[PDB]
Amino acid sequence: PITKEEKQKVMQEFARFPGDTGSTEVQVALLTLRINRLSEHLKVHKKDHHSHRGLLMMVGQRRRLLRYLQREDPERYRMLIEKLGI
RNA sequence: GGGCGGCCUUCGGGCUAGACGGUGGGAGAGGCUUCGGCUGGUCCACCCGUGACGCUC
Ligand SMILES: [K+]
Ligand SMILES: [Mg+2]
Ligand SMILES: [Mg+2]
Ligand SMILES: [Mg+2]
Ligand SMILES: [Mg+2]
Ligand SMILES: [Mg+2]
Ligand SMILES: [Mg+2]
Ligand SMILES: [Mg+2]
Ligand SMILES: [Mg+2]
Ligand SMILES: [Mg+2]
Ligand code: NA
Ligand code: NA
Repeated sequence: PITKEEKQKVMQEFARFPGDTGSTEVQVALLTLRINRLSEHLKVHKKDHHSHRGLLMMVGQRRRLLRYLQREDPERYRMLIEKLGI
């Protein structure tokens, strides 16, 4: 579920400025937030499988944004890859 | 890795129409499950955010 007391909390942390909600960093962060939030899920329910499909999709998406931000803005890439760790 | 890709530009750099994110909706014979839930995807809107971040073996 996550909720604002989570999804907004992350954004308010990775935002590049007071209203940022879609800046690659924010996009990656909250992307890494539900990736875990579901890695954990899959454990309790090892028979789900179907949900793993997205685990894979989310993971790919996260790596494609990161690669993008690694070309256009190296500095910011190391920054972001921290507070989360790649 | 490969192949093919938006607009403008005096090539320095701009920009949003794509994609993604935020928010708010919808449809559903998804899946797992102490049956109490946990969860994947999917389609819309806006005229919010990033700014081609894409599509393809
Ligand atoms: K499915
Ligand atoms: Mg696809
Ligand atoms: Mg440029
Ligand atoms: Mg999506
Ligand atoms: Mg709803
Ligand atoms: Mg049900
Ligand atoms: Mg759900
Ligand atoms: Mg917009
Ligand atoms: Mg730029
Ligand atoms: Mg291009
Ligand atoms: Na223009
Ligand atoms: Na193409």
